[PDB]
Amino acid sequence: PLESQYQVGPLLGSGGFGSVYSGIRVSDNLPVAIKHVEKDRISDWGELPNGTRVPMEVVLLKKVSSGFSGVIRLLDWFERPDSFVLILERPEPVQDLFDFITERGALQEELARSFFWQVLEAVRHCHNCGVLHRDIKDENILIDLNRGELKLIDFGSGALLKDTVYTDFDGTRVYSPPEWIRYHRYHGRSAAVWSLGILLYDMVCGDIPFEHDEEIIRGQVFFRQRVSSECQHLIRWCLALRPSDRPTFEEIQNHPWMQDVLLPQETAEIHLH
Ligand SMILES: CC(C)Oc1cccc(/C=C2\SC(=O)NC2=O)c1N1CCC[C@@H](N)C1
Repeated sequence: PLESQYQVGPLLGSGGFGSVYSGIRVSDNLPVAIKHVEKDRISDWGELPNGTRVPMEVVLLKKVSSGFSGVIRLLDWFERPDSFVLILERPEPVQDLFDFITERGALQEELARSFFWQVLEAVRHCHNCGVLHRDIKDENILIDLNRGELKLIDFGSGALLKDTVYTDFDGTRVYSPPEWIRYHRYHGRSAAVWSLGILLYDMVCGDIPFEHDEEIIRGQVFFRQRVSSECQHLIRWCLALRPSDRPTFEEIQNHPWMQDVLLPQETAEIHLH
């Protein structure tokens, strides 16, 4: 069963997402993460191509599953009487972006550009697979320290991507857009761009731009750190109050600040050495 196949290690973290343990797949010693999600805390349920009733998180993970290293890979899953157990990949050595920024402070723009570009490629992969993450933030990004490769994780607040309005949200409030705060309505892509603006500001300033609902609604962006004019322009564009004024993923990737990105290996050599 699950217990024989995996050697359970220390608790890595717990919160809204459930409880996550470090682990090792007994067969080939592969490092894994073991995520426990309780059934009574699962609001969104879905169906696999075979028809089994599983949490939406499992449906979304299977849709994004591929060799592309920018998004976490679900290795296996198990149903228990009161919970679901997810076996996910675990890079080693690794650090999440929240811990990285906490430890190092505001990131050099060259590093932020490499990290932000990789997040953009990971989000485009989710969207191409028909998945909306809905919780893009530093805590949901892993840094593979040896490779300089980032991984988007935690599809627990996600949904199938649609072109109609979303009226439900259970991601991070401080990353949520002003249309959600004011109207309890948002469209997938433009809400994702807002959260990307919050994330980019967080990378280059070392903290998020808004704390309160009033601040999000006003959308006045103040730079507390020295940030280049092109980077400030890109951030302010992603953080446009009107969702239709926000750039598309293509416009973000074609922005002058996004040019000449380092390769992940060059990023590891210069900044993660
Ligand atoms: C030890 C490294 C830094 O952390 C991890 C490595 C591999 C997986 C996970 C977690 C995953 S994967 C997924 O889809 N959902 C998850 O909850 C993980 N987390 C531990 C709890 C805190 C979190 N921010 C990072």
